[PDB]
Amino acid sequence: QGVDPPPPPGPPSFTGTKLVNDADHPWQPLREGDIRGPCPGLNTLASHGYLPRDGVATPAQIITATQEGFNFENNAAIVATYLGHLLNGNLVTDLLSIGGATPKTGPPPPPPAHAGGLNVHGTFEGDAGMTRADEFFGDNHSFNQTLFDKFVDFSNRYGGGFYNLTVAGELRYSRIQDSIATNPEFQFKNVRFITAYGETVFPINLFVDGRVTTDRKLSMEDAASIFRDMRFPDDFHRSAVPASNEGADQVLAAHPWVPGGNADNQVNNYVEDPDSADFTHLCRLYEFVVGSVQELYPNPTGILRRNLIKNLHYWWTGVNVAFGGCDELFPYGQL
Ligand SMILES: *[C@@H]1O[C@H](CO)[C@@H](O[C@@H]2O[C@H](CO)[C@@H](O[C@@H]3O[C@H](CO[C@H]4O[C@H](CO[C@H]5O[C@H](CO)[C@@H](O)[C@H](O)[C@@H]5O)[C@@H](O)[C@H](O[C@H]5O[C@H](CO)[C@@H](O)[C@H](O)[C@@H]5O)[C@@H]4O)[C@@H](O)[C@H](O[C@H]4O[C@H](CO)[C@@H](O)[C@H](O)[C@@H]4O)[C@@H]3O)[C@H](O)[C@H]2NC(C)=O)[C@H](O)[C@H]1NC(C)=O
Ligand SMILES: *[C@@H]1O[C@H](CO)[C@@H](O[C@@H]2O[C@H](CO)[C@@H](O[C@@H]3O[C@H](CO[C@H]4O[C@H](CO)[C@@H](O)[C@H](O)[C@@H]4O)[C@@H](O)[C@H](O[C@H]4O[C@H](CO)[C@@H](O)[C@H](O)[C@@H]4O)[C@@H]3O)[C@H](O)[C@H]2NC(C)=O)[C@H](O)[C@H]1NC(C)=O
Ligand code: HEM
Ligand SMILES: CCCCCCCCCCCCCC
Ligand SMILES: [Mg+2]
Repeated sequence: QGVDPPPPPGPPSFTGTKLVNDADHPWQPLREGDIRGPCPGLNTLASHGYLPRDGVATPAQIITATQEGFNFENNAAIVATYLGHLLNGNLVTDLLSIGGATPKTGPPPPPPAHAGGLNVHGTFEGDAGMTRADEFFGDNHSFNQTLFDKFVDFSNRYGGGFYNLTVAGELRYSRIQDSIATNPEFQFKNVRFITAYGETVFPINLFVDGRVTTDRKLSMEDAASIFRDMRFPDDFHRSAVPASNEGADQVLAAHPWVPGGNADNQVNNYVEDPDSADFTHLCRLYEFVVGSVQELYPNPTGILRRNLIKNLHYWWTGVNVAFGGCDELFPYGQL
């Protein structure tokens, strides 16, 4: 049993704006067994049928869906998708849950690997999210109205009632402070440190209608529609160019910050980690993740070994471009 995993799709042929909330991709409510998780992007694509509506998909489906639905840039899609798949997907069946555990991903892999989906805390998903609560408080996937209220507040205080790059700079810092003060297990290093800055500009670059060319800013009605209800705005047109994390540099600049966490199970006790990846040391992220994959798969032998080798190579093709050159690692050798 098992699947032979194809290489990732390339960029879409057509890269302009278009109506994505169309007749063939209607919003529909969740059925029994349907899965949703911490990503509002993937959630919206599933609830409109760009992904399978049950929220379980192949890497290739996820990549084509983020491109068709949102014009997410090809390399960015590769980096995110195979990261999620290596850590949280089933490499043998080639299926990833965008939320929690489900029989739909197929017969479970050998522990410590889990294939328990994007909900799994610790190596990918982490703390100081915009509309999701830290895992320490008991739920890392659900929309949180109190946190959305803070999104609205900061938009009112810094963005004239809209979400824009200024708001993102301020909100990111403030959420870090919230977690320092209230979460003794707060971690903000490695994958999370990098992903946390990119996530704060995705709403600007990808959730703002593509026909808006100037003074791009997101309304709270549209924010609520996507973040809470998993629904495209009416007549939503995607970005007119492939995009991802443009502006993330500026968000960090507004309140410079260093990877680390609360030490010794205590609040207000943030200690820097000088070994973590950061924005001038991106290849460390690659090495760390390959490390984590070795911990999940200490001695694979069969179809599982084959599919690990392929998925690792696929990921590297994206990482190499995105991080400006990394030496490929071969922890399971060549095919
Ligand atoms: C996200 O969204 C938010 C919200 O919309 C958005 O915020 C806007 O940000 C821009 C900046 O990018 C703001 O525009 C700038 O505002 C600067 C501050 O203006 C104040 O001070 C001015 C300077 O006063 C001089 O003169 C007085 C004498 O009167 C003197 O005492 C002072 O010492 C000083 O020397 C002042 O003119 C201005 O007041 C005018 O405007 C207000 C309306 O806002 C009006 O009520 C007043 O009566 C008066 O007409 C104000 O109090 C300002 O310095 C800056 O100007 C520079 O650029 C212009 C060119 O655009 C040049 O002409 C000039 O030489 C300056 O170099 C500019 O106007 C804007 O106001 C924000 N809007 C809000 C609501 O906050 C973010 O940008 C968004 N983020 C992203 C990434 O898009
Ligand atoms: C949606 O998301 C929000 C935000 O994450 C959740 O609300 C948080 O819930 C946690 C857990 O109950 C709260 O944590 C506690 O906060 C105390 C500080 O509170 C004051 O200061 C903050 C920050 O300025 C204010 O927002 C707040 O109103 C108070 O004025 C801490 O002192 C507590 O620490 C104690 O427990 C920890 C853990 O055991 C120990 O390590 C400490 O030493 C100490 O004994 C604690 O951390 C947090 O304040 C809440 N925030 C907000 C904004 O309400 C919601 O629960 C969530 N909703 C759902 C349904 O999930
Ligand atoms: C390409 C595959 C994708 C994967 C695997 C993925 C995965 C994730 C994960 C795991 C999180 C949670 C992060 C955390 O708490 O640390 C997340 C959050 C997020 N994703 Fe995605 N994502 C993908 C694509 C997209 C796309 C295309 C968009 C935008 C259109 C998007 C927008 C977001 C936003 C805004 C958040 C933050 C939600 C919040 O903090 O409240 N993602 N994603
Ligand atoms: C947050 C939703 C998508 C996940 C982002 C994962 C990307 C990891 C690194 C991105 C590259 C940053 C510098 C080019
Ligand atoms: Mg989170």
